[PDB]
Amino acid sequence: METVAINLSDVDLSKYITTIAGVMTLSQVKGFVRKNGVNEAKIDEIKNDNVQDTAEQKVQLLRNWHQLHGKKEAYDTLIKDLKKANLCTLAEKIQTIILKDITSDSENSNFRNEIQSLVLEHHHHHH
Repeated sequence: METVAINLSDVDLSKYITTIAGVMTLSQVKGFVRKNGVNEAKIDEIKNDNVQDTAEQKVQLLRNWHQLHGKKEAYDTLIKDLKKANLCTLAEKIQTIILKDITSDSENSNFRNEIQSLVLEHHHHHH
């Protein structure tokens, strides 16, 4: 009957770009955005600007690619492309980040904001 058709339509690709670069590297994220239609000249400025800096530069390149797409199923482009950019490693760590967002109803603690703390009242059906 059509089988499961995925459910990450509201991935909201934009907040995981920072938490993702944390586990990613500077050379890894580099070949990523550059190998995703993010303009090679653009990464050129972001390359010499920090030849030896992996602090925030990680979210600088990743974020530059986020504004590129940002629309629908953008999360599928970050994972599928991360594997097509000769990496097959960055898309894994980030895979766990998003998996926690949707699965943050037990191993997380950011749902009852300005209401209480646990989970039950503000919700859709789960207790």
